[PDB]
Amino acid sequence: EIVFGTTVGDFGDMVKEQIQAELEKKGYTVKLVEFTDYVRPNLALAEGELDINVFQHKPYLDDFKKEHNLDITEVFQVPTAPLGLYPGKLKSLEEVKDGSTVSAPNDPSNFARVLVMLDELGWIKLKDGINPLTASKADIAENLKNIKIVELEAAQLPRSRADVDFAVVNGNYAISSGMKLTEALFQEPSFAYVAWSAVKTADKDSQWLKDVTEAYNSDAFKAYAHKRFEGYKSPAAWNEG
Repeated sequence: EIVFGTTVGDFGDMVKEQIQAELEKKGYTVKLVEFTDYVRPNLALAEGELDINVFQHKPYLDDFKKEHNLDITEVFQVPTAPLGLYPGKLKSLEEVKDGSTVSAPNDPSNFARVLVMLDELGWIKLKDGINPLTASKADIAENLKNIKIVELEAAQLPRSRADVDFAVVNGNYAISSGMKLTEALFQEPSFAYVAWSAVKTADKDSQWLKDVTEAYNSDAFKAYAHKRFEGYKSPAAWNEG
């Protein structure tokens, strides 16, 4: 038996709908433990109550295992609900004007991700040599297109598209509000916040983990993810697949 821990939602659905049967074909059984918060999964992993968890991105994992002194590590990436720039009052990227408004989530990590995206688009230029994970308005070296960024609560972003020219919406709120991820005009190119699986470090070279990694990178899983999770950001190793 391989004991998976996930949050309730997409990451558990991957286990239940595709990964479980794939690993059954390889001699294993899969036991899914669902968690409703983000603190317990790594602790349960570290105490040996889980063999692997799939819920978090690497910035979160790094901070968590540092602060709790856990001997755990990321293993592989999984398809992840993406941060996207969606149409607002304007309907395409080249309609952007000097002074165009962009709504964005106001929590510091998501806001930093928005700034990095706008820098990739060429609408702003961030200072050089900064930590992209903590980018803030102070780090804008040149506002190329004089964009006005309207900071709102993440949950409010789906309703802002009448108020601003473009809206940056988190994948989770895009999904829960009925938006299609494929509607985004521009999806976050960075992989810095794609979700990873995690294990105890002592287990990182184990045979069962090689088989789990294979299952999460198999052709069957890829086709499943392309149908079930259209628009999600794929693991880098899939080559945009």
